[PDB]
Amino acid sequence: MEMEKEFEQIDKSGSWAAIYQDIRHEASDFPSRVAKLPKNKNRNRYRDVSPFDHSRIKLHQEDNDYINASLIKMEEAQRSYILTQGPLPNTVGHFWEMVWEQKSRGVVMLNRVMEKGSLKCAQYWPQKEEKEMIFEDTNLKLTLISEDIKSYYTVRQLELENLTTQETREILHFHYTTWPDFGVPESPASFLNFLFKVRESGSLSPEHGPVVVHCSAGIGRSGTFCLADTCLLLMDKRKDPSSVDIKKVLLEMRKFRMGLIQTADQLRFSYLAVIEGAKFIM
Ligand SMILES: COCC(=O)N[C@H](C)c1ccccc1
Repeated sequence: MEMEKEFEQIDKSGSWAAIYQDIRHEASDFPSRVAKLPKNKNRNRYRDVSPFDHSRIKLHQEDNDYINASLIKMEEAQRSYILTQGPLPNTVGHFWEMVWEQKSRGVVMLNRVMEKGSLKCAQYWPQKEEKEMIFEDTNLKLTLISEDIKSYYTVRQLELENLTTQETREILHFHYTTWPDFGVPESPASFLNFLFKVRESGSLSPEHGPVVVHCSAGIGRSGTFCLADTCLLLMDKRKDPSSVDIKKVLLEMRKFRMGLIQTADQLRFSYLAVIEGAKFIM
């Protein structure tokens, strides 16, 4: 079926939970043996969210190459994304090592450091120009260059230096700051505006490594971001845009990382975002 009318048909029939459970039943299951080794327990935020072995990002290190991060490679859309968990106190150095080694231009953050009164990720970037951060375990230095605070999101320019070679790179940090503590946004308008700002920066483009996107577990809000982007890109590429099937795209993405889209409300919100976004494109 088309999307907008399949949408109204699920709303009127109140069957979002049954659609979402079908997706969960049909999703791929692949091994995640490296994630579960005992030496990696303090590298995982949640015991039930792990990268598959076949698609995990490897750190360029001989001691321990593990990070909770996955490469989602979308062949028809010609987009790639790295989805990862919010960094932990003992993985902030690994996070920036990955950014460096994978040649990423942008980092997309979809959570706040504290939500619901609890810490959802580490404070992994500097808050003042004159107070830079040094990650000694991976030999990197990180400096805040500028910061632009808007009503729904903040953009930061950062300098990342590889202290071993003295090479430097400019990283863009795109921080969506207004996702509600419970549920999903009432309108997709600010999320779409945020997506378009990431696109306009060049961070999603083939002349760079894959964008790094994260929330707390790296599967819910993060999944919503890449699912919406990819579906809109396919609607631009194809002769028949109504042939884009959002459930089939989601199941393709779940071949690369488990659990993408965590609730039926997130699924509905993803439909809403693609539907509204397809009107603005034209
Ligand atoms: C006032 O800055 C507007 C603005 O978008 N700033 C952001 C932080 C930016 C983007 C690209 C390069 C440098 C800085």
